[PDB]
Formats: sequence, C-alpha cells, structure tokens
Amino acid sequence: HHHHHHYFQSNAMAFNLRNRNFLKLLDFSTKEIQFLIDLSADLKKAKYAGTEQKKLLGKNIALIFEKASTRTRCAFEVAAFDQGAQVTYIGPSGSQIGDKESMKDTARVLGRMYDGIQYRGFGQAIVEELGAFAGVPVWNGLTDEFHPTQILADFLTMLEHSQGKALADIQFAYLGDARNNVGNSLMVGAAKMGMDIRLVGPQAYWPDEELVAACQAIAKQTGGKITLTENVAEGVQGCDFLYTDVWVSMGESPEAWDERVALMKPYQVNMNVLKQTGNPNVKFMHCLPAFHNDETTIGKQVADKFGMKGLEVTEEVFESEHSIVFDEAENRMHTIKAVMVATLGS
Amino acid sequence: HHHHHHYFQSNAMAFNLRNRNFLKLLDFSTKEIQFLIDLSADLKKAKYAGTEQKKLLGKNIALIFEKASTRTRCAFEVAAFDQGAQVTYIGPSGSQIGDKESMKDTARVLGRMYDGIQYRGFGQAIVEELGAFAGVPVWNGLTDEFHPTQILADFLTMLEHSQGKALADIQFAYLGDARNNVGNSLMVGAAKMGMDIRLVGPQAYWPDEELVAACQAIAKQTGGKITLTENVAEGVQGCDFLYTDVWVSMGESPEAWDERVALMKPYQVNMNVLKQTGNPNVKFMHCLPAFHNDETTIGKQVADKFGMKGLEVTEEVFESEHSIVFDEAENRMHTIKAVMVATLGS
Amino acid sequence: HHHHHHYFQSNAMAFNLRNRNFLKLLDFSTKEIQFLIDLSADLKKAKYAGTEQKKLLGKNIALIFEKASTRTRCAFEVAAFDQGAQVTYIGPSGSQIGDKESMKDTARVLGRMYDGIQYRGFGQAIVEELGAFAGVPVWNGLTDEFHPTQILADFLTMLEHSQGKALADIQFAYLGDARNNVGNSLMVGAAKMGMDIRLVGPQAYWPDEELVAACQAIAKQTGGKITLTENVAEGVQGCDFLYTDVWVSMGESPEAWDERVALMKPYQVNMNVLKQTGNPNVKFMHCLPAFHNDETTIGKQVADKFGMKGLEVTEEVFESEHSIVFDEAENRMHTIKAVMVATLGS
Repeated sequence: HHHHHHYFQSNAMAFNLRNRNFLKLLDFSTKEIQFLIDLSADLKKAKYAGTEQKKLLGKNIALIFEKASTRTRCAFEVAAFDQGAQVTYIGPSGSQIGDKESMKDTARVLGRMYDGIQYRGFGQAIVEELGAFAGVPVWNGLTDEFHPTQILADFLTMLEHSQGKALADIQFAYLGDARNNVGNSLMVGAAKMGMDIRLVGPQAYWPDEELVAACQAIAKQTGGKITLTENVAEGVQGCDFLYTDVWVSMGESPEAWDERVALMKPYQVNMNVLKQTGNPNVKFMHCLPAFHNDETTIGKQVADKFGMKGLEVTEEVFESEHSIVFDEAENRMHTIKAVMVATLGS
Repeated sequence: HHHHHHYFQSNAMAFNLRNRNFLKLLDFSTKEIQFLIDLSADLKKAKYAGTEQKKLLGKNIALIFEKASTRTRCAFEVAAFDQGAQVTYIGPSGSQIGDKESMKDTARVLGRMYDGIQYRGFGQAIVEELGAFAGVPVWNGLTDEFHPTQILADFLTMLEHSQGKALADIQFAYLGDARNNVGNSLMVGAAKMGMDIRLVGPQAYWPDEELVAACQAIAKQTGGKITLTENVAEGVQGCDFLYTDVWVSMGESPEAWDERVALMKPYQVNMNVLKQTGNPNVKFMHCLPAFHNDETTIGKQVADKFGMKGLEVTEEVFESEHSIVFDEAENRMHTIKAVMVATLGS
Repeated sequence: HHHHHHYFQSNAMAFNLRNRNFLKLLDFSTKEIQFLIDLSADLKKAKYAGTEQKKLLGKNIALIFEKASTRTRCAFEVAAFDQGAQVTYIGPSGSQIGDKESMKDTARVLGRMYDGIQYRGFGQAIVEELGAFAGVPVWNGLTDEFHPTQILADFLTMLEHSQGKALADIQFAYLGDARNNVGNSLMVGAAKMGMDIRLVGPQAYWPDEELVAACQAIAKQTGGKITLTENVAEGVQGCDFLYTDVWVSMGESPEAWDERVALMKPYQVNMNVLKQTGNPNVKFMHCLPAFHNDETTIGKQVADKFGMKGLEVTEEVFESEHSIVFDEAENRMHTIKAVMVATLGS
C-alpha cells in the first residue's frame, strides 16, 4: 500500500560508492544519494519477498558506540545479519577515544581486524580521523554535527508515502530546535535533493549560519529551497510532511526547563498545526524517541509541572493516521543496509 | 543414562503454538506444556547426535535484559545459534523502559526489525504490553511474578531423572521463600501438569493467596495436588525431588539478615532433610546460583557471622550424588530452544 | 614483503593439542609453541588468499571479560567468526566471579552450554580452576601473572620481520616494568624457544625471582639466554627487536607519578636507545596501547607536568619505519585463531 517503485548508470554509482566512507551527506552528490535511497528500496523488497541476496557474506563489522543508542545499533545489526556479516558491538567504556589512546591508533588496529566500522559518538572531527586512518569503510552512526543515516531513512519514507512525487517535488517543515545533527542533515539532505525545506522555530536555534549559507549555495544549484522562520502559520503552509524531535534535555536544568518549555512550546506539532498546512494528506515524522504523552515517568512529571501531555508532539498526532513514525523507524535498517552493501558489498 | 524417551496430534500443537508469545505458564494447556517439554527432549537428542536441523535459519532475535542475567542470556544465545538465528543483546542501560519511552513505542520498533523478542525484567505488565504490541513472538525470560522457561527446564530434568514416571506421577517439595517468580511458576506448572507439589516454608512467604486459589482450581481439574505447610517433616515426606533457592537479598539489610536467616534457617535443605523424605533416590534441584558453601566472599562472611557454611543448601547436599542442579542448568537451553522453535520455527 | 614461510609430525601436534586449555606458555613444549606459531601463519595466508577453511563451524564460544579489553575481545571475535563459530560476550558485571558464586559452579554451567571458553581477568588461580572444571578448552586472554596469546602474536611478528632467522637465533630486549604478565610471558616464551632475552629496567621491577629461576632452568636446556640488567647501553646492544609497554598506572597516584616517571624515564625507548643497539634494522614492538605522544588528554597532561611528549616511547620512534606495532597488533587475531583451531578444531 505504501512503497517506492523505481542501465549503465546503475553500476556507474556502484563504482563511485565502492570503498567510500559515509560520514556526512555533504560528501555525496544528489545522484549518489538517490542511488542509496533506491538501493534501500530494493533491499527492502527483497527481504519481504524472502529473496534477499547476501552481499556481505564473510565480512566482520565493528560497531563503535561511545554513547549508547539501541535504535541505531539494532538497525546496523539486523542489516549486517541479513547480509551475512558478523558483528562486534563495542559500547560505552570507562574511557572515551582520545582520553588515553588516539583515534589514529584505534583506527589503525580495528582496520586490520574488521572489514567495515561504524562510529556513533562525539565530534565529526573524530569520525573524520577514523575515516582517514581505518583503511576500510567507516560509517557515521551519529556525531554532534551530523546524522546522515537517519535522513536516508526519512527521505525513503517520504518517497514511500507520496503518490508518485520525486524528492525534488516535496515540501516539508521541521519544527523545533534545528541547531543539531538532525536539523543539519535534514537541511543538507533537502538541499542536495532539490527539496523545499523550512526550519520552523526560534531564530537562536536555527542551524549554524555557515552551514545554512553552504546549503543555500547547493539549493540554488539543485533547484531546491531553504527558508528559516519563527512563524509557524507561514512555515507549515502547504507542506507534505511535518517533522520534529525532542527539544528538552534530560539533566540540565530545573528552571532551564521552565525556560526551554516556554520558548519551544509554540512549536509543538499538534492537530491545530497540521490543520494550518491546509493539506489533509499531511504526514507527521519524528526520528524518535518522542515525548508524546502522559505515560512515561518523565511524561507524568512534565504533566504535573507544565500541565502538558506531550512536549514536541501531542499523543493525538503521534497515534493519528497521519503518523508514519514507525515506517520511518523501520527504514533506518533498510537504508543502513544500503550504505553498507554499496560501500563494502561484494 | 538419564533421559526422556517419548501422529496428527504432534502437528496439532505445532499449529496452536505457532506465533504465540511465552509470557507465563498460565497461558498454556497441560498438553501444550507437555509438547514443549517433549520437543526439548528431541532438540537435545538431535544436538548430541550432531543431527540438529535448523528451524530458525535467517531469523534475528532481540534479547532485552533490563536486569542482567548471564545464565538466561547464554541459554537463549546458544539456543538461537544452534538453530541458525542471529542475536542482538540489549543489556541494562541508563534508563529503563518507561522512564522516558514507553513499551508501546519500544515494542513497535523492535517488532519491525526483529523476528522474535526476549524480555527479562520487571513487572509482568511490562512483558504483557510488549507481547500485545510487538507483533512477533515475545518470550518472558523472567518478570517479578513469573519465570516460565526455568520450570520447563525443571520438569524436563524431573522426567529425565525418573524411571518411567509421568509428571502426573511425581511428588516434590520446594523449601524456602516461595513468594516469587520461581515459586509461582513451579506451582502453576505443578498444577497444570497434575503433579503433587508442596511449598514448605513460613506462611508469610507462601505464594500470593489469589494465585494459590487459581492454581488449586486448576489442580482439581488435572488431578494434581497443592499443599502449603510450615512443617518440613510433613512436607518433604515421600518426595521424589527437593527444590530450593537463595532466600536472602544482596543489599538490604544488616540486621534484616539476622532476622531473615533466623526465619528461613529451619528450611535449609541438608542431608537431614533428604533423609526425612524416606526416599534414598531423592534428588535435589536448585535454579542457581546457590549459596551452598564457605568459599565465596559472601560465603566466608556468612560463615563468620552466623557460623553457617551454606544457607539454603549445604555443600554436602549440593555436591552429593542426589544433586542434579547442573543437568537442570543445561536444560534451560534445550527448553528455551523448544519455546523458540515451536513459536517461531519455520 | 614481510611474512613467515615454513609430515607425520604436523599431525602429531594436532593430537597433542586437541582438547587442551591454553592457560600459560609454561604448559607447552617448544615444538608445541612453534606449531601454534606455524599454524597462525597458515591461517593468516588462507584468510588473505580468500581460501580459509572453517574448522569451528557450529561451535559456540563464551568470552568472559571480568575486566574489559576491546583489543583482545575483537581478536577472539574476528577469529571465531572467520572460522564459523558464534560468540557470546560476557563483559564486566556488578559482581566478579567468586564474590557471590564460585568458578567451580560457573565453569560447570558454561561447560554444558559452550564448546570453548575464554577468560580475561584476575589471578591465574581463577583460570586454572575454570580450566579444571569447565570440561571444554579454556583459553587465558590475560591474568595478573600471564598473557600467553600476546606472546604468540609477538613471536610470529618477529619471525615475519626477520630474513630467515629462527626464534632460536633472535635477540631482543624488553625495556621498562617487566614484573607483570607481559614481562613474564615474554621471558617464558623466550626461554621455551631458545631466544636471547634481556629485561632492561629497575631491579625492583624485574620479574618474580622464582619465575626467573624457573625460566633459566628452561633456557639452559633450549640453548636460550636470559639476562636481567639496569644498564640500557649493555642491554639493548645488538638486539633485533626492542619492546616496551606503559609503566604508569591510571589512578594511583599524583606524586607516585612524579616518583614513577623519575624511576622509569631512563628506560623510555627513544631514537637514542635504538641507535645504542648498533643495528640499523632494529624494530620496535609494543603490546599497546602506548602513551607515545602529546595528543591524548593524559598526553597533554603528562606534557604540561613533566615536560615529556610520550612516556615509554617517543612519537618519533612509534611512527618510525622501525615500528611494527600494528603488524604485531593484527597478529593477535591470527595467533588466537591458531590456539582455538588447534585445541577445538574439528
């Protein structure tokens, strides 16, 4: 009911992508990105039909998580397993890479043992170094400034939930705190693919100024469009998809929450916000986890203190027919599989 | 030297059990339980003969442990591996399911990625929710109120150590603190299979009153018998197996131990207690780990403070010829394999 | 460019080694050790040629790490995977084996489930007990007093970086704190294989006196030679390889560092020390991780406090053409594979 139905150019990309790292969307062309998205669709159809061909048979993959994330971890594990690879999960330890041993040294050892490496952690500088010295494909599971795999999942999902529209024809808005890896990659992604993106939220939390200038140079070339606005009505108008993510921070701070909630509350995605799009076929997306209700411990707590049931999105929207968050969530795997098969596939 | 040697009904169960969750013994019929126990015996013989057929080939299984347990973990891993499945071990993290994200959301994501899920954690309410929303078989590795896999292992072991007696013909006593998952499942198990169980220990630690009433309604139908008594002599008389489990608690409390030890000490299984059964072929069982001696750190500590070498069971009994705790321990795997193959086997 | 090129005796060892544990080099003959080293070379050539035959297909291996060590962990995982085995990684938990449950009990349970077990932890007494009661091959990933796998890797590397010299013809020096597992195994290894070893460092940190006497009894028989000296000039003279390892301790103590650095500094391996060998083909080895520079956090910290850029070895030596630390690091895997295939290989 909801899927993406797509010569010498099929394997021209196979060549370009073989042995490449996957550190950030900025490192790829629009065609290369489309290819990964198309490949994901095949791998997905193959798995469902029970006709998936293993292209990573015999390969060993190291999964470095300096900061735990079950959801991205599973995406890689299941993707690897389906393809015949074996996995070694290296989770958070007492020391972080750099504290007492450098990436340069770490990269060089893992590279001798494994065929591919996944890193999920801190600064992009770190993965970039791992990428430079490992000698095997390195893939960014998430850094402070970027989160590429997520966006592949997001665009595949958008294509699957459109009736024959290309990414170049889609319009979408991201509401909330865009000054982060998700916000950044969604903008680069939107730019690279010639989409119409709108970052709706407080000016202080729009993405990096330099990054926006860089992404707008790209947009101009791909026929895409980027608009940054604090005005919800104007921002969500006519969009095909609405997207948000938790904008509070577990930990700091008691009153920083009073403050934070006050600043971000106007941007929660609620039914009222979907109605402002003037598009009844509008779909809601969220990278997850979402604080969409009154049932978690931190949810009852937010309810008692701010009288709110859900922060960035309401339970009504989250469990609505417009919500496609779980298709989106599943797509992390098919897209991550695409990245591995394309770069390391034999 | 010690094993279980057992039409249209063979596959009538195959049907009933396909796609089922395995949350508690209360959810199954006596025939269904017997089937799982019989299947385990085949899988065990197959592995030993080097003729095991993989019925989970290609399947990916998620192992959720909110509270670590190497012994149940290994049982699942080795069972999965022997059957051609791949495994993702998700151990204890900073937050527990519910603190900041609900099972409803968690279940729905894992269900899209994995083919089967194992949960080991807190309240039964939690696994039940996972079972309702995952969309794939869910198996209870242990909750506060039940521990079904353990009992399958226990009954298989009983059958293996009997000379042609059916579970319906066995008599056994559980000494100690029965107000817990092990005590509960042993009672439901005993009831479902028409056995003669006797919970020997302080009235305050007999199982839940409602549960006992429920299990006695069952017993009456299966021709089983449940008796709860504080009298050891009367309780262990004529039993085929004696069973116990640690009844102290690592942590709370310094004097709660003085108190606890004083209350439970009369129920330790010692040679004197086996002799009270009037049955020289009596066998001792223990789900493990057992504080059976003077060698562990907490063992020397208990020795210096209460002058005891072993709490719930004595070293002499534990290393005696009556002890079958390690066959019992191995059987966790064969029985867990049975549960997975029966519910997810293709 | 750098590799080791080597009847009824080929399989006479196959017999001797089948089902053996690998707890310490003291438990093996010089021929047995050479065999493991030779086997490693084949397994290495096979993997590179893409013609490796799986001799552990279907086997399940438990990896016990009471004290984390990614580098030895990966070595085992990749070795197991390449050979068709499955792995269960049991990392550091709340309690250590012995605190509340004995090895005797633990060994007996794992032995029923797994086909082979790896232990990395505390005292040798512990692995020895695991080795006695598991009933399946047990392998020492590292204990307080020994670290055998590392030395196999080290000797293979030495053979690979020699132009047709046997271990019996090599000369090497270990500079620093030799009173530990690495120092111990290097000495036993050197003795067993008839090498010329020299432990260069403070007399207080020479290996155990009894162990040295034991190793010298061996050396005398194999035509090897062991010399312990505080004199660097005299110690490194004419060596083929120089070897060191971090001699500080993360944690204790602020001034114990002032003290420690002052005592060990004269033994850092710097270009000046390589030149003292009078051998321009000299190669540097280090088990890793090494504090060889000014870039890690603890590195900038050591730079600001003692004005040093690198402790046991200088960046210049570590990244020099003499450094073979990464070939050495890779060889942990090929040698560990050898140990498993030889003992459990079918």
